[PDB]
Amino acid sequence: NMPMTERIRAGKLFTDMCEGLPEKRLRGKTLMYEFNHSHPSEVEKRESLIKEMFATVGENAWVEPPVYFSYGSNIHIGRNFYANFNLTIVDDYTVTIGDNVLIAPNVTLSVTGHPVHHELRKNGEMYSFPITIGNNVWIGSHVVINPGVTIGDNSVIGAGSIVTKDIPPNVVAAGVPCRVIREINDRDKHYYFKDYKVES
Amino acid sequence: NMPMTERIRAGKLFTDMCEGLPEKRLRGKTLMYEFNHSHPSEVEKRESLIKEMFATVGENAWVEPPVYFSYGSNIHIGRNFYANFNLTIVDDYTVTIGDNVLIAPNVTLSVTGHPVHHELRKNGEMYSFPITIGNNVWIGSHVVINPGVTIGDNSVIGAGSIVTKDIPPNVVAAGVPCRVIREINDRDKHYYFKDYKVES
Amino acid sequence: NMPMTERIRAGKLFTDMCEGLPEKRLRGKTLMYEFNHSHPSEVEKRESLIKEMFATVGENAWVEPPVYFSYGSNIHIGRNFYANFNLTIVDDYTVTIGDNVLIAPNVTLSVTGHPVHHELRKNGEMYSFPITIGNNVWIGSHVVINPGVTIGDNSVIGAGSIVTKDIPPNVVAAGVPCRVIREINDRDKHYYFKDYKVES
Ligand SMILES: CC(C)(COP(=O)(O)OP(=O)(O)OC[C@H]1O[C@@H](n2cnc3c(N)ncnc32)[C@H](O)[C@@H]1OP(=O)(O)O)[C@@H](O)C(=O)NCCC(=O)NCCS
Ligand SMILES: CC(C)(COP(=O)(O)OP(=O)(O)OC[C@H]1O[C@@H](n2cnc3c(N)ncnc32)[C@H](O)[C@@H]1OP(=O)(O)O)[C@@H](O)C(=O)NCCC(=O)NCCS
Ligand SMILES: CC(C)(COP(=O)(O)OP(=O)(O)OC[C@H]1O[C@@H](n2cnc3c(N)ncnc32)[C@H](O)[C@@H]1OP(=O)(O)O)[C@@H](O)C(=O)NCCC(=O)NCCS
Repeated sequence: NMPMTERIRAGKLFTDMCEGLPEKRLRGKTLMYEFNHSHPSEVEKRESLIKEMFATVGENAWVEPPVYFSYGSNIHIGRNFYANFNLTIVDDYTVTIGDNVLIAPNVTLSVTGHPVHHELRKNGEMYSFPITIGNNVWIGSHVVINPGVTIGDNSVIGAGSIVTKDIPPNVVAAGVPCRVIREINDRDKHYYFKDYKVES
Repeated sequence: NMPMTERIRAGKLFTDMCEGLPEKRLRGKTLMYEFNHSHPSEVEKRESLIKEMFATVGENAWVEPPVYFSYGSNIHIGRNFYANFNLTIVDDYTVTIGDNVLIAPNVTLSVTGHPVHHELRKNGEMYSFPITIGNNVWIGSHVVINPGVTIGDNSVIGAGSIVTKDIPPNVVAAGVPCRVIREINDRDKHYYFKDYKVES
Repeated sequence: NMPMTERIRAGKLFTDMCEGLPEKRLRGKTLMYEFNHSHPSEVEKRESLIKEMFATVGENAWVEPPVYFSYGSNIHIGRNFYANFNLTIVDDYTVTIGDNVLIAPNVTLSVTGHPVHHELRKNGEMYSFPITIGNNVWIGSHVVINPGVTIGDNSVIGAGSIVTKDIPPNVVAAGVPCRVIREINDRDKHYYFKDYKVES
């Protein structure tokens, strides 16, 4: 006897078929549908749905439909946020993105997991831990960010990464599981790609 | 002497632009279309389309649109099935899923593949080997399951896994390619995440 | 610096909010919307759009909706092209696909990337390097192909690989990051999958 809602915040196992959760979900997923199916020319429309879908959205935010979430109202986005096609966020709990964050296509964030033992999840039980994307972070394509992960500022996450651990700031991380490939140093102020110098 | 119908069943190479296959594909993608572009409030309709779309569906099935498949009628689902956003199932041949199966967002299932040799696929020839998912299986995000793969009951597939070989029951598997990581023991019956236990 | 469209062609850092780039994108995303939302029965309309969406498309092209791209007009496709669901192509610059190329579902092609050093991207500045996919290439599901990569003729990219470097022709590459597994020999002329021969 503890409201599901309060079990989420406590990191306890819960289910979401009650206490107004389903109604919340239908509100968000309703806005999601008119965004996702809006005509590319309906820019103002899209512009308001964004402010509308997420609990928090800074200025100069852009999201290439389609976009997917469970609620929408648990996603708090910062300034100048760009997200490319198919950004999926399972926001059963807090998801926070800093400023000037760039998100490539087909990225997946999820504060939710299921107990490994199929007996702790007989009724699709879940747990939720907040994700936190720092400022000036860049996430490559097909990246997956798992429950309770924090990505430090100005860091980069390579395409295909499966982030399962916290990622410090100022690094470059990649792999399955995602691991720190390396620190970003002055050479990166000159070389922006493979063998290409900033001064051509 | 053997139709393409019999070739698929036999595991032999084939092509699907005859024997009514194309027309079969159209019927399924038509219901698929209606399902994928349905309003979140069209609850009844969504439920009826599901029992329509797939060959078999057990009680309490839930698929979060959009869903993608080739025929849909080659897929058999057990009971209490929950698939999140963008489940993709290339079912040129039979796909069987058990009960209490949980599928995270952006998961691709595929019974189909193509000869490695470009000489064998001059006309895009393929082979199809059924996929079999046990009961109480949980599949992480961005996981891909290749042709003829069998996942043993109660097993867990970590996010981003690329499954090319059969997974035994009662295991936690992950990686690229997927490798059995450990056995699911009774220590999992208390712990569900890092160091979070369960009390009375 | 110098004009934005030039920086592109020169592999220099650029932003795309001028020189008519946004409008160019709107026509693209417009034809894209018309394609993605078409009905499975509207085959003739789907074919006109294919020819209209991309710069060049050889005969026999088939693209299963939905398909995603930035401009569309920066894509050149050969002949007997086949792409399954959710092909995403960030064609900020040229993307060339040869003949008899088969693409599995959920593949992402991006000629664009961002300077890893945040100071070099304050205004989400990016670079773009063409992508060249040879003839008779087969790309598996959930593959990601990064900027300026060349996939040789007759090669195969396993499901889930993250292709960061060029792939030689006649090989089988897979992995994160993608690495050459072996060369396509003549045994591949008999065995097409795990242990199945052609005549026996
Ligand atoms: C992360 C990235 C920018 C490269 O990091 P970088 O330091 O400048 O690149 P490097 O090639 O020097 O990386 C060094 C090593 O890491 C490997 N590596 C790079 N990216 C990797 C990735 N995503 N996953 C795994 N390994 C990766 C390289 O293959 C290389 O191998 P080696 O050490 O054996 O030689 C690039 O790999 C990438 O993924 N970009 C994302 C592109 C994208 O998704 N764009 C979308 C546009 S919005
Ligand atoms: C599979 C999963 C549950 C972890 O298994 P677990 O046994 O409880 O986790 P562990 O951290 O103890 O795993 C042990 C090792 O495997 C690695 N690992 C875990 N998941 C991995 C994955 N998906 N791919 C590759 N490696 C993985 C860990 O990084 C760790 O590395 P180490 O041995 O060097 O220390 C987790 O990785 C995962 O993928 N969860 C899915 C969440 C999700 O998709 N939720 C959405 C539901 S709607
Ligand atoms: C690439 C592919 C055809 C297999 O290559 P193949 O030579 O005939 O297969 P093999 O099993 O002999 O490959 C050898 C090794 O590479 C590994 N491997 C195969 N595919 C891999 C992949 N995609 N990523 C990483 N490793 C892979 C195998 O696990 C194996 O491991 P081992 O050397 O320890 O034994 C297959 O893995 C694949 O990815 N097919 C794509 C299927 C798909 O997406 N189809 C949809 C089409 S509509």
